[PDB]
Amino acid sequence: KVYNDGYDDDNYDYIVKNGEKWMDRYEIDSLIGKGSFGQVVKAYDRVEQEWVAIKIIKNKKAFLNQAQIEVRLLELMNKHDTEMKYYIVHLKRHFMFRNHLCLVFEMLSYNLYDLLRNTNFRGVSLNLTRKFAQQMCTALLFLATPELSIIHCDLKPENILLCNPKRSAIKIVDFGSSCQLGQRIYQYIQSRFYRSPEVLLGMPYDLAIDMWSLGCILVEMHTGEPLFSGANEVDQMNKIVEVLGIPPAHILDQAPKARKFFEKLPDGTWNLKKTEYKPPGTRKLHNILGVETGGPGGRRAGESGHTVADYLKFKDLILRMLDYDPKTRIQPYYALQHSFFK
Ligand SMILES: COc1ccc2sc(NC(C)=O)nc2c1
Repeated sequence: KVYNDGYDDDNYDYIVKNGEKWMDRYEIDSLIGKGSFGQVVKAYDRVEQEWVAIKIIKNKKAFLNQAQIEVRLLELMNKHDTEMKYYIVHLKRHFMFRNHLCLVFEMLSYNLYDLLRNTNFRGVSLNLTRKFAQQMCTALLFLATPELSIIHCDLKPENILLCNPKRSAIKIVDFGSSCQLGQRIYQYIQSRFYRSPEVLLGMPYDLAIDMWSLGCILVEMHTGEPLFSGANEVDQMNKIVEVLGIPPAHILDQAPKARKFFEKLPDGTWNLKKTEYKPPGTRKLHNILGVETGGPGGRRAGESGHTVADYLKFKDLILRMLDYDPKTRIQPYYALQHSFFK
């Protein structure tokens, strides 16, 4: 009943013991994160004299080979980030400790899902949203550098962490799934709530899919609730449809998974398959955001920066972020030139 000389468990994770000293450098504190890759522990670095976060990868090749890709991309971003300006988490260093690859990241604070849960999923200010929304568009602008051309492939509130708990400066984490621009190798990508139409429809994808995810996330930050909370892909696409309407024909004519959601009638047009949902395009984001009704649930009425003009700019930007066509969907650079930010 032993595995890796008593260091590992049956799940191939490391057994995190509190106060364990590592390599005469790192003092382990407590397990904080957990997932497919392995575990993530909080620890104190003796040399740099600071709190760091050591992402402990599982002791098997599947997870180890995926982690060295995460490293390869983390380091390549840190080469171009230099003066840490573009809101990418800093991979300080990495090493092997008892057959576990460990990635040492700067200690961040609470993620954006933690903020939602602390507001009982009522959301945060449009003004705080703007800050995250700008910082995120800069990060996506950074990832769109031709040399990088990095797609995160998994953006959501829990992969966006604040640097300091008192400040709104953010950092994006987890590039374990990060797709660097290429050919269509993968299909079932992104988390479901934030999964683009081109991914759902089984079409090619590029860096535009992170922009879609950003749109969903930004709306989720202000309302407090996921914009498209589908139980499955068909429900997911239906929830997108009832807000944004039927995807254009020219997109669906190419979509290999179009018949999973839509019918091609003899007419040649596209309509929904049967199954609870309002007609296409009727649950308008204007009504969801509460533009003319004092914000989400009328809770922002009277607050500064939450006027109809402020809500119109925010709504307009989100609609561009949620463009069905990935080619006309707003790019990071143009998104930052939007009124909402000025
Ligand atoms: C909570 O502090 C951190 C800092 C960097 C990373 S990187 C990482 N990896 C994940 C969340 O999959 N988690 C953290 C957590």
